[PDB]
This record gives sequence, C-alpha cells and structure tokens, in this order.
Amino acid sequence: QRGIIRSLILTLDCSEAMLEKDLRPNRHAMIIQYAIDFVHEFFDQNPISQMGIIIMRNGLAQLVSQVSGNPQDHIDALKSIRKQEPKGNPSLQNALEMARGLLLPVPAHCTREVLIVFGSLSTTDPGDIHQTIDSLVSEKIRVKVLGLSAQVAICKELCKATNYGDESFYKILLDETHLKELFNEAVTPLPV
Repeated sequence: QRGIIRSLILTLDCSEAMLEKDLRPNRHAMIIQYAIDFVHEFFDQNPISQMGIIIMRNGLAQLVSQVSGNPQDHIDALKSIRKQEPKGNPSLQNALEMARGLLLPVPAHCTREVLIVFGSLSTTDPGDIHQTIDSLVSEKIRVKVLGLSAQVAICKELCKATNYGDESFYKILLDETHLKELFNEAVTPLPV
C-alpha cells in the first residue's frame, strides 16, 4: 500500500508432523500451495514491502529465501521446498533467532513481522526460548502464529508477549478455507 514498508519473515513448519495426510495430499504440500498464493497477494498489496522465508526442519531453522521485495525469489524458494519431505523436530527458538538476524539489519522505520505456520505439538529448542522472546519484545518484532488444530502454550505466550498482551495473534485453522482467510488477513497491514 506504499504508505507502510513492511518486513515479514514467513516461517514454515517443515518438521515431521507435516507428513500427516489429514490435510491433502499432506499438510506440507497444502501450506506451500497457500504460501505461494500469499506471496503473490502480499506483494501485489504491499508493493514496497519485503519478505524473507525460513523453514523449521531437522531441529534447525533454514533460510530458503533472503529478504527482498521480489516475489519470484520467494516463489522459487517455496517451489524447491515442496519437492522435499518434511522431517525431524521443529524449533521455534532457532527460527525466531534467525528471524532476528534477518530483521535487525533492516532500517528501523519498517515494520518487523514474523508469520509462523505451526503444525506441531511442541518445540524442541537448544536454549531458553523466553530469553529469545524478551529480545523480540525489546526490538519490537511482532509474531503471529497460524496453528493447525491443537493448542500449544508457548505459541499462545509468544504471540501474546510480542503483541502488547493482545491474545488474538495466535490463530487456529482447521481447514484450507480458514487458512486462505488467515493469509489474506495478513496481506493487510497490522493494526497499531
């Protein structure tokens, strides 16, 4: 919308839970498909904003697309990722620390947003995630989590702490239809 320059780190769970075939053909393939749609729409409606994409896989965070305002970079990252099998543990901490490395070099007057699609029941982290959360709050990184089905306490806390106590940024999707809607709502800039 040109008025606000956004930085959005799209963070995708590509861990073992994402193999599940309840969402079709499996959760991984479905999220990627909708993330692709999200990228096109995000850049069409935020023409001077930026995105970077991170995945959670094998206990690690991995950068799949660097921060840029070129939709094709992010589409290409998502397409090379959809051909590979989700695996191992998800680590919210590793992902959130990587996101800091992506966001911090960026000039201060851009928004700092992390959008996580989470399909797992727990996080497996190397250290103290609450320290990482402290860091996020102080550097004003706002975190939204789109969760599949099940309540995960740390997600609730994460989104609450980085959104001025507001608990509406941890959201549960049960099907494609609601996932599409949640992504579309992310296309619109954050309130306050």
